[PDB]
Parts: sequence; structure tokens; C-alpha cells
Amino acid sequence: MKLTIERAALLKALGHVQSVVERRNTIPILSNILLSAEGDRLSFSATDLDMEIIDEGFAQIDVPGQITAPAHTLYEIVRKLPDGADVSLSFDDPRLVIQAGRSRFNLPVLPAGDFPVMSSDGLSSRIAVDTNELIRLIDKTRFAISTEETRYYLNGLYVHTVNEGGETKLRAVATDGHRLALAEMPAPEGAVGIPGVIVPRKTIAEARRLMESAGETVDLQVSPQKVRFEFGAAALTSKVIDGAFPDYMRVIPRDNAKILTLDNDLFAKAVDRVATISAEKSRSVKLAVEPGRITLTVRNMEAGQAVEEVEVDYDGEPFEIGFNARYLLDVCGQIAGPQAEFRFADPASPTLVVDPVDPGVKYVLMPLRV
Amino acid sequence: MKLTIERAALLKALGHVQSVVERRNTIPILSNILLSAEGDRLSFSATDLDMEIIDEGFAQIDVPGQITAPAHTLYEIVRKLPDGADVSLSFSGDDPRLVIQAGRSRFNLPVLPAGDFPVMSSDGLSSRIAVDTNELIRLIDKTRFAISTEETRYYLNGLYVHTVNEGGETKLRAVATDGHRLALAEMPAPEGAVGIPGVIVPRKTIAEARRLMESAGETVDLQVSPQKVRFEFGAAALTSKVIDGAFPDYMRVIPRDNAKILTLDNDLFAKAVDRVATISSRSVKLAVEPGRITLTVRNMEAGQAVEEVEVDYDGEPFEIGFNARYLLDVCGQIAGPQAEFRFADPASPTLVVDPVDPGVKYVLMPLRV
Repeated sequence: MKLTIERAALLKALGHVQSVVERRNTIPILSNILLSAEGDRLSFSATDLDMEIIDEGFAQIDVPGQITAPAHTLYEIVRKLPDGADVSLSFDDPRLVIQAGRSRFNLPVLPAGDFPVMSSDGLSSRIAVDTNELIRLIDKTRFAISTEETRYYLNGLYVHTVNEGGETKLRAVATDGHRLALAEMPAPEGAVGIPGVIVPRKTIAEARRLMESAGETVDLQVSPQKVRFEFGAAALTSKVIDGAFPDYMRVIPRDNAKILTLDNDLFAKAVDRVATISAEKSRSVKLAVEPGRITLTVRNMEAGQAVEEVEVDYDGEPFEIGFNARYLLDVCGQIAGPQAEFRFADPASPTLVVDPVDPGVKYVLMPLRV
Repeated sequence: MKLTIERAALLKALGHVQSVVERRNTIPILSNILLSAEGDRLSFSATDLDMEIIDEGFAQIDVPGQITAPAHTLYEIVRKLPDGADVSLSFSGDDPRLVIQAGRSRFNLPVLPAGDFPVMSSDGLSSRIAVDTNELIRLIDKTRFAISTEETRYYLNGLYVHTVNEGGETKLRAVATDGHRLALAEMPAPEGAVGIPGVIVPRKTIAEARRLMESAGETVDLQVSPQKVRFEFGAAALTSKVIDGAFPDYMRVIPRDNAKILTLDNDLFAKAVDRVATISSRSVKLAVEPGRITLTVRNMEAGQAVEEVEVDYDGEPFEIGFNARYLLDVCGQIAGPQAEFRFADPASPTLVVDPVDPGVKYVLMPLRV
């Protein structure tokens, strides 16, 4: 292998793929990038076995070939090279030689034949999804995905279509067992009837990162075993979580009749204030709801109390309900306009939060005893 | 105790003092702020036993008195109160808790008695010495990176602040070393500094003083004794113990007669060191010859990095090793485009000087790569 490539091109590709590589990874080849030179392109692949990121850059290829080399180290070297440098990559020592200006690096390689192969058999045809739309699906819901390390059905984003309101919707649902987030859009042409898949948490994160540099649309492919996002030259192919996502429709309350509307910014500030008396990781807040008012109370585990009254629009029966303060603030953080609407049943039942300026989202909070 | 105080004033004081409080403490009272109300002022004190920060703000005092309350919690509450809120503090009720009320919010915080709060004595201090704030900032920022980060009460874990008579002119000087490298910065001694005993100011004290310098005025007042140092920043003050020990005779470590003198482009050199060090505890080899330094790094897993850097030198060739981070740290302090290095043999301390600041000196200790 022998080629020359512009620093900016090399850096752009390296930066895109190297994100998947775990810092704390133990199998040496999974710390590497597969470099594949052919024609007028250098291809770049990295993986953590669950997902693979690929990217391509233009290069002047004197001799085609394939090698693997340490990903973060290669990225860091190139980052530190002078602006505008042309970079020579040469594989008669067995190391990859990187030369630019008056710098020369020799990096140990591992054989390209030991690098894992992510198969894309079985995928649907490409479905073009508006990029901003996809970004909204993710940003409205991903906070509710569980951060646990397991391969449990809660540790990813359930992407599926539903036939509702005279329209098929492309819908994303996240839950960690404590709260739920739902966001949807009109189903793009070709998405209607995709199989429902649970996209892993890390895959969503990496896809969302790549979306920051994407064009007008992102191509999506789906099978029951895989998902693929294409962002022009870059692509992310991932396994999906094997199992049955819960019947979340059973959790999302339809009939909650105690409806309350409030000033979301003022309420969120009040919740945040009263929650300040606790330095504890988990902080519960009591909402004493009555006509015209919510009285918020937080207590810590060292005798401290905080109370705040917030005027709200409500004229039903009084009741008291508790929520994890962070989960409540997370919901208020998603609301796009000045009001939030809450729908309650009894203090033991799930609570619905709706956004009057976005009918395409739903949030569910599960109550607790403080 | 009963008073009202403007949120901005309360927040400014709380923000100044609460920084000293350790996130974890085994003694509960050390997590607290001492609030002392009298006249037209609320006084604020916090401590970690090594040092104390105090501050005062204007307040309307209905009933004077003293109490202690959790510091970070109080700070966070006030920070989240609405802009322009007047804040009521009441040791009121019959409830034993401090009551903080503002707008439609009410907090009750557990208190500990003011009589159990530690007392930092400032007996024996010199008179106040006014130091230009930017000058003090320079003394610190030029040297503090070289203070050891160890938890011990060893003479290396702080900044040696002292005066020297050099060439018949008295300088206020700061020296830091961690045993691997050294930093020195100095200024003309402000009026009153001439007789100060040399003191070793603890690393955390320097950090906290330097933080308060960010919001200070044109000058900072310094006071010194062999047991204590005090920095005054208007209404706020930081009083600290000093490290009890004999700072080394660092003049013996700072080479005077190193004859192999080399000048280079500091930015280009630093970028090159940073490049080659990428593959690496991390040592770099400098192969010095007329016109050039060849930089080499190897790791313990077959990786090699080499870069040639043009330099101004016409002496004998030699090879010398440094910790790459320590070298980059020095290049980070150099104020203009060139750095000057003075070498003796590969086993000897190396001097780095800044052509646009004669008031600093850096020493690097070589190593075998």
C-alpha cells in the first residue's frame, strides 16, 4: 500500500470512524482502523463488533492494498500535523509509515484478514429520511433510554411504524423502566411497514454524531437483525437488540382526566430550585395539586426541606403525587413552547405530559412515594 | 439572627467562600459556612482547617447573630433564586433550622452552632503589603504548574514565596519544584516586602488565591509570618497555614554556567514535541547538533516517531532525554516566539530562559529515555 492524502481529508475520515473504538478495549485488532486503498479512494472501517463505521476519502493511490493500524493514535498524529500538509502512507519495515513535512511515524500493523466483517445481507432498500426529522426523533427520546451495560430490550431506541390518525407514522420509543419518551413523524416513502427494531444506545449516539455533518437526508436500511444509516461517504451498520420491545401502548395512558396546564419554564425553575436541597443522585419531589396551584416539596436525607408554590391552570380534585425530580426536569427540557400539559389519573398511575406545540411527542412519568 | 440581603450580594459572597469547602468531609461542621450578622453587614467564613476564606456583604440586619449552615447547598439554592430576589434569612420559628425565603420559595437548612466552628488565628502577621494584582497573577501562573500534586505536607507541595537581594535590587520571587523540574518567577519587590520571611504557600492555597484574583481589583494585600499567609481582596480574605519546612537551596539546582546555548522557534518546537510524543512516563530524545534537533520517541509496543527541527546552535553534538510533558509545560510558559536553552552535559540540569521575560527561569532535569 502506498498513497498520498490531504491532511484535512484524512482527518475528516479518521474523525468520523474512530469514535466507535472503545478506550478500554482489550482485543488489539478492535483498536485498529482497516485502511483499504484502491482507485482514487482510501476507505476506513472501525468496529466494536456491535456496529461498524465506514468512511471514504479521496487519495492519490500509487499502490493499492489493505492494512490495519491503531485508530486513536493515527487520528492524534494526523490532528497534530501542520494545516495543509500532504500525508504519505506507506506499507520495507513491517510498520505503516506516515510521513508529512519533516515528521515520520512507524506504527505497528495487524493483518487485514483478522479484521471483523460486518455483513449487510438481508437489509431493506434504502429509505431516504429527512435529516432534521431524524435528529428530532432522536433528540426528543434518547434521554429516556437506559444507560445500563446489559443487552436488555430497554437499552435501545425502538424504531417502528404505526398506522394512526389517517397516516402511517415513523415512531421512536425509549424507556428505562422509570419513564418513557415517544416521538413520531409522517412515515417517509418506503418506511411504511419496516420491521420494528431496537437500535442500541451506542448506535443511536454514533448515528446522531454523524448526523451533525450529514446532508439533507440520511438513508436508512432495516432488517430484523441489522440497521444501516448512510450519510454520504460515511455509513454506520449495526446489530439490533434481539427481543420483544414491551407493549408500551399499555403504559401510555389514554384516559387520564385530571388535566392541568402550566408555564413550563417557571415550573421547571421551581422544580430545579426545590431539588437543590439534596446533593443525592436520586431526588424525589412531591407535587401537592389543587385548584390553581401546585405546591412543590423536596426533602433530603439530612433534615433539609424546600417548598415552592407555582400557579397552574387546574380545577379538579386535589391530590398529591411524587416524581423523580430529574425525570420531571428531563421532560420539561423537551417541551418546545411556553406551556406544558399534564394529564393525571390517580397518584399510583402513569402520568402523560403533552407538548401543545408538538402533537408528535408524548412523555410518560411514573409516580413514586417520596 | 434575622436579615434581608440582595441575591446578587449574597451570591457574590457565597461564591467567594464556598470554594474552600471539600466535597467530602468527615467532620460535619467543616462542610458549613459561618454566617455572622451585625450592623449593616453579613460576614461569611469557610475553612478546610488549612485555610479560611472570609467575605462580607451589605445586608439589612433586624437581629444580629451567628450560625453555621451547609455551604455548597446554600450556594446552590441562592444561585437558583430568581434574578433580583431579596433573600430573607431567619433563624426563626421555634424550628432549629435556618429559614431562607425569597419570592415564593422557602428552604429550611439544618444548622450547627457557631461556637464549634474553627478559629483561624492571624496573630503575628506583617503589615499589609500592596501587590499589583496582575503582577501576583504572573508570579503564580508562571510557576504553579511545577508544584507537586502530592497530598503530603512536604516542602515541594507548595510555592516558595520569598525575597532576594539580587544585584542590590530586592525582588519578590516565587519558586516551585516537584523534584523533576523547576519554575522561577520574580518581580521588583513591592514596598513593604523587603523583610518578609520566606514561606511555602500550600498548593491548594495558591489555587484558591489565584481563583479570588480572577474577581479582585487593581491590587491584592499580602501579609506574611513564619506560620501564616494572608491575601486580602477588598472585602474577601484568604488566611492560610504555610508548610513548615526548609525549602531546598534551589540556587544550587539552577545552572549558572551551562555553555551549550541554543535558541529555537518555541511554537514550532512545541508542536514537534507534541507530535512525536503522540506514540508514548513519556520520554523524548533530543539529538542536538549544529543547526538541528532530531526528536525521537519510541513506545514499548514497536511504535516510533521522529521529527527534525531547525535550531540556532553551533556547539558539540549531544543527546539528551526529557519527559515530554515537562518540556511542553515549559514551552507553554514562554511568552514570545523564541526559547533559549542552556545545556551542560546530558546528565545535568538544563536551563530554559525566555528572551522577552528575564524575570523567569525554568529548569528541566534530564532522564535516560
